[PDB]
Amino acid sequence: SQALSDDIGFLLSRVGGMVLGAVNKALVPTGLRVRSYSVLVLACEQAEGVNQRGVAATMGLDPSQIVGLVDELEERGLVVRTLDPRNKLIAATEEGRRLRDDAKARVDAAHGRYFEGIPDTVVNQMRDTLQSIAFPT
Amino acid sequence: MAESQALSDDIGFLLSRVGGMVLGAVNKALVPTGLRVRSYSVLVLACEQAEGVNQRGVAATMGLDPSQIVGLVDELEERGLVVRIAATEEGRRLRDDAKARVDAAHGRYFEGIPDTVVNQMRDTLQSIAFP
Ligand SMILES: [Mg+2]
Repeated sequence: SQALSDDIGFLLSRVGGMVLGAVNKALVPTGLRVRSYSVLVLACEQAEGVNQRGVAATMGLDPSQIVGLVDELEERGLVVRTLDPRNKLIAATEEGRRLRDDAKARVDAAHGRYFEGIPDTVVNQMRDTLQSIAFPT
Repeated sequence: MAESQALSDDIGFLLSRVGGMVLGAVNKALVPTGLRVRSYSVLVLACEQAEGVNQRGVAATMGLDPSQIVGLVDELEERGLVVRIAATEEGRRLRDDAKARVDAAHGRYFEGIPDTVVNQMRDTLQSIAFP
């Protein structure tokens, strides 16, 4: 194919932009954005919290960026910086967990606008293929 | 993937993460070509129709604005890749070259994933991007 609309990179970037735009708009009341929300989600995954290097790896962020994101979340008392008995941990507070729960509802609703109508198995397969790329290991 | 709480299942996150990785790779691949993903895109749109392509339709299909298009087509016309918006013999030769490079880049990410699976993802992305 010679058409632009068949360019898989073009399509990923176009659809990604649309979805993230809708998610950022939906997130407004939470004070969060896709990036800060993502960090909160990572921090909420385990009770002990997430390792800062783990966040970097997962999200492709520089240390300085992560620091900034975490600073923002900590200022709002959604996250606290903890130590691992020498790994730097970011643990969600109860409030952070409540906000994460609220935000997820909004994010899911936003995804729904674009994915409802597509068979779950088809969406699921897309998720799986993207996973094999975003998390090769 | 259903009621999952993992970021690794968040489809929006995955799209942007993979999209960003591919875009980065494709830009590197286009370096020798002198194009970027955005200029390349405009060249592609021009080569689509054997003769011609509008301007205001580009902003819509790229999700950008006329200003950026002007600059983009100017970059191309300045090299004689397009004539103000049709491609030149040259453009068409560069477009085919760039294509091989873009395809090689995509391959680094998608090789190993069965073609039917990748082809299907293209289909579903298309349905979303262009209903
Ligand atoms: Mg999976």
